[PDB]
Amino acid sequence: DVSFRLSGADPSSYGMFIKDLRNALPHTEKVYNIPLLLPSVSGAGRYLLMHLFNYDGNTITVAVDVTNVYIMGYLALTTSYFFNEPAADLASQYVFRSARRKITLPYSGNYERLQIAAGKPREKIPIGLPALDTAISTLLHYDSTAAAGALLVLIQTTAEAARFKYIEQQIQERAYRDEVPSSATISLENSWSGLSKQIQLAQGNNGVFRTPTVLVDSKGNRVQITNVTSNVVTSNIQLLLNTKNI
Ligand SMILES: O=c1ccn([C@@H]2O[C@H](CO)[C@@H](O)[C@H]2O)c(=O)[nH]1
Ligand SMILES: *[C@@H]1O[C@H](CO)[C@@H](O)[C@H](O)[C@H]1NC(C)=O
Repeated sequence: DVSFRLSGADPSSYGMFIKDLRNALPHTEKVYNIPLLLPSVSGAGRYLLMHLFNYDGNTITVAVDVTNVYIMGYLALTTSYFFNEPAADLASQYVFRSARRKITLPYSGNYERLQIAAGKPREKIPIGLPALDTAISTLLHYDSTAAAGALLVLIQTTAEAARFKYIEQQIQERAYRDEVPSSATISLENSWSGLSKQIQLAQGNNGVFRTPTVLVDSKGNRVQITNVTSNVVTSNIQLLLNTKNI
């Protein structure tokens, strides 16, 4: 398992949690020195538990699929909550079975569906450590509309930060003050799958992507990533989704 406490949290302790989260995801190889997530894992070993504690020390446990860093559901108090989708239903056979009741959330876990449920795009939702503390608190008591917004914060502050060092740094910059994500952040989130794929197709193609990936950079400009020498590849991305899942 991995753990993070908001009480006394700072950029360093958050860094340590995102490092622990990355190190808990298994891989048998690296592609251009980046961990390649596994094609598949069966049984309960598919799911990592993240224990998150709000500032008052209340806790939820979040279940993460180690092959794609997808949040499947979470346990709050004695009740479990799972996204409305077959992968989460499968997760519910393995994790949080000791819960006294199981609620299926009235949406699947992907950004588009969560934004609909929440009534707003994530361009308009501040993120940071304070927002993460709020999110954890929200998820302690069922409210599906509020939970959708909280899950957008949770996904971005945990999974997406694990995937990209840039997003980890963004959250670190938002340790004591929330701010809406940069367009670069949004872009990286939306391109993880594409980048993961192109980095893998690059091996066998002399480090050149078969199809370029269009990103927004720190300054707000659209740039085209064409090969593995780009900083997105050499410094930023920390985990690759296996092309077997693309
Ligand atoms: O059950 C799900 C489905 C999607 N996602 C997130 O939403 C993104 C797709 O919109 C994925 O990359 C992942 O970060 C989850 O966390 N859980
Ligand atoms: C590869 O990417 C670099 C760095 O972004 C770029 O300047 C260069 O022209 C690209 N080369 C090829 C062969 O795609």
